[PDB]
Amino acid sequence: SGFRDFLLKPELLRAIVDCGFEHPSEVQHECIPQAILGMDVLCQAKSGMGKTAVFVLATLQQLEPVTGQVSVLVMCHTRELAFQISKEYERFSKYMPNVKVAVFFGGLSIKKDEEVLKKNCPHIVVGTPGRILALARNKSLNLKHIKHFILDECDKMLEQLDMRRDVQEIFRMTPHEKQVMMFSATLSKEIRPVCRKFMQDPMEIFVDDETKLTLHGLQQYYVKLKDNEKNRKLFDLLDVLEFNQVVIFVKSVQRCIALAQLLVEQNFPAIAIHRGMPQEERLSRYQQFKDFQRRILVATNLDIERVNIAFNYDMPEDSDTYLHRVARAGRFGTKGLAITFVSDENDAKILNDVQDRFEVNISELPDEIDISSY
Ligand SMILES: Nc1ncnc2c1ncn2[C@@H]1O[C@H](COP(=O)(O)OP(=O)(O)O)[C@@H](O)[C@H]1O
Ligand SMILES: [Mg+2]
Repeated sequence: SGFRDFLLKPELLRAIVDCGFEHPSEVQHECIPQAILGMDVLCQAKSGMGKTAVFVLATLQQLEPVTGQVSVLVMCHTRELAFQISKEYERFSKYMPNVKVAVFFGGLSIKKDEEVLKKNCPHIVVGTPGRILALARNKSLNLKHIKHFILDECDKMLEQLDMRRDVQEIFRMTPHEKQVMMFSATLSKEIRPVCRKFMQDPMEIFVDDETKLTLHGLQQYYVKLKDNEKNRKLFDLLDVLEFNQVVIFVKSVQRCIALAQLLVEQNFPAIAIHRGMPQEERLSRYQQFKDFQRRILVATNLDIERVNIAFNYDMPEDSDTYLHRVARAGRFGTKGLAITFVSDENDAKILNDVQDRFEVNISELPDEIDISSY
């Protein structure tokens, strides 16, 4: 891996291979060396660019565990986010059993958080601004030993007056000499001042959007149908079209699991991957699809792309999702096939925006006296 040029603890580099990371992203090359040396950093980059990994590895790397002491403080604006970063820490500390983690957010009893803090104080704390605040004031949470204060999606978090006020108070109960890092999708609607408050001459860093996905060199067609007609059409298209591997996109986690099932009952080498499945599992099944073990993939979400045909079993939420689902442009340079299903005017509207945004055309799927293989 290219993470070696980062010289991380071996126990850490191991977790990096199990997570399927082969190479670091631009923001990882851009923000990781400074994060590890203990500098205050302001790493800004468009979503999905690879930011969380940066503070997770960097802290796991500097972290020097002390029983009964919390050394890392991570905050998120939504509990859905904290929960995931908590899992992120878990996945990278896999070979560091001595390192402990815990998340605290509202929606749960504050008495359970205190139970964790008393029975098995963690070294890393993740959570929302208000609950943390409560624990710190309860006195259950002692923040006088924090050495790493990280704010994720600071824009969003700080663009909320009440929460912004909690982040500042928390910040004040923490030591003065410490590493502070912020990560944001935007440069924010004038959030730099609040930022010049937490960081002593921090390093501003900006990584431009990497790889503008394009709909060029892609054959795109639609197939008008009823929802009760889709399965037969899908299956008939799997007997006619030629491929090596295919991805299919379904809305709900349920539809996703019921389709791959049905595909298996008809002897199609299909495996599924939905939004509910935990990461460690998504990579297990993604491996059987990259390994070419299986031929069809039924995803709810979504490198090399040995896939020749991409399906939108049911229309994608909007123009962008379509572009981020279909557009073949990960690594190897080639073409592709995109067939989309439509069952109402809602789907129609979405496909029409696709034709307008990207000035492209999408005709009905054909097959006259020929086929379509070129
Ligand atoms: N170097 C890498 N190689 C492959 N996948 C990566 C790498 N870094 C991160 N990822 C994965 O890609 C996704 C994006 O990272 P994330 O930190 O959530 O992005 P951001 O917070 O910048 O939106 C995650 O699902 C993560 O597991
Ligand atoms: Mg992030």
